[PDB]
Amino acid sequence: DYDIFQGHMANLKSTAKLVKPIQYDEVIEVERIFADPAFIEQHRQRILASFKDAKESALYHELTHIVIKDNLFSCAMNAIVGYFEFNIDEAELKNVMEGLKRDEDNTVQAIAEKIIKKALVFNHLQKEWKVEITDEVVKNVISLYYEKTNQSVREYLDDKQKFEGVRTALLEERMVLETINHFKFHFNLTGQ
Repeated sequence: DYDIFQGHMANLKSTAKLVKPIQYDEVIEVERIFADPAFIEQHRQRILASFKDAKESALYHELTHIVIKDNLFSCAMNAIVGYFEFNIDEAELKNVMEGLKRDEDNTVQAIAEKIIKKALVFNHLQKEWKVEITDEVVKNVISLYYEKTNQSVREYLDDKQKFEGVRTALLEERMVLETINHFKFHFNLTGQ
């Protein structure tokens, strides 16, 4: 399960209720230290599509990170979803299956279902942990992208829609890092 909700659509008709308090002391068991090829490749093509001339040393670095975060984020999320009651809006689910249907079927609905749950949970902890991406951060982020790259990002600086779009993405990578920062992990290499 690759649990890592913005690519398409950035309050939702779906609701998430916290049934029990979360146990940040219960250690999370991590099942694997690696990822499958299909996944490393899908991301490698993503890094080459934005940094055509990206070197090797670079890829390993970024890719290595993608694996740990993914293995850790997924396992922490699988515990966190256990403290919530979810009411997934009938139509909202079909709209998510769309942005995913454009990029066999029950799999897509399982996926759409996980995108939504994640959303609701992140909405929740943002409160608890008090997390925010300021305009400063966003602006610097776009700038650094124009330096290492060279394409037009001007469109992102001055256009409320696009600019606020980058804030969302940044906010997602931060909740992930934040979720991971709040748990002790145990790696199941031999036993549990």
